[PDB]
Amino acid sequence: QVLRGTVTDFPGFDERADAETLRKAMKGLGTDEESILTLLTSRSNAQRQEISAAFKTLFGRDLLDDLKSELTGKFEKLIVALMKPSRLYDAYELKHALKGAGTNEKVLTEIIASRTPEELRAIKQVYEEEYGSSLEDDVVGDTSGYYQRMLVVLLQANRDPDAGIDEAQVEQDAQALFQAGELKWGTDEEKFITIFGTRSVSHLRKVFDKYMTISGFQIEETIDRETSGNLEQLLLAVVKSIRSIPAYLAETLYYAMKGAGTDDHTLIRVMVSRSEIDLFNIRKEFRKNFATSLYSMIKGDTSGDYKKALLLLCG
Repeated sequence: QVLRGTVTDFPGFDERADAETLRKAMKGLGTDEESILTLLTSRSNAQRQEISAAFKTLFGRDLLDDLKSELTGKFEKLIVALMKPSRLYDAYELKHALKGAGTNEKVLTEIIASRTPEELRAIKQVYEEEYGSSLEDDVVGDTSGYYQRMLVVLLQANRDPDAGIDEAQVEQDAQALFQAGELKWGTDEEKFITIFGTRSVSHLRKVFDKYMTISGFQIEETIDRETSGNLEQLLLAVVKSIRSIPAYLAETLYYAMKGAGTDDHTLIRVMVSRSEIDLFNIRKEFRKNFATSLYSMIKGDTSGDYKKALLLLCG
């Protein structure tokens, strides 16, 4: 439960040597995707900006625009995602997800339910400086129903602080979620949105335990994962994130590689955003709840330079 990633700062880092290497890998009608992914995955996101700054000082060109020119396919999407500054990454995926009626609710649910309060505050600020409107206004405008209000509650980042576990508030909270669960989460939705949204993590931990001592079900067992709307998919993600954020994103990666096709966008988004936060913890929860290494599944579900960089980011 000590959070650590798989990509740290490259020791003995030279911004100008790395910038010259990337230019050599691209100048002249030729290819060198190996030299690109070898250097990019081995450098921290902060170092990847220092190289991008030295690349412009040395040659007066935009490193990202040149990489976009020389690469294509899923390998291009992974490289440009590795290039986006970590401070701007989450706000960039949300802005690209709020696309009107074609909004990707999976991206909104994944980021908003799995990010800490201190991370959400930085996203909201960054969103307003890079883009015109605010994140909350863009969410309200492109979503509706109690799924909208559930996101707006979480976007406030005003969850109760972890305090002394009131054993008397636990039984009442667990009894309230039971009645709403027995009505398929369709009766007075405002009541449990406040509980899932504002109660502290340690409290809702013990509330979820008292759920299994009251009913025979776990909280997740009363919500189907496949036949599920936006709200119930958000309850599932908030519950799993309250239990363990590394374990939730681990199951997010697992189902991105099972289906008629591999969700390469979710695969890229989850591994890039968490590469320096908790990817090492995500890998261990993967080996636990799925009886296989994340390295094993990526190798068997991806091809080419796109796969080689993913494996290097994994470990």
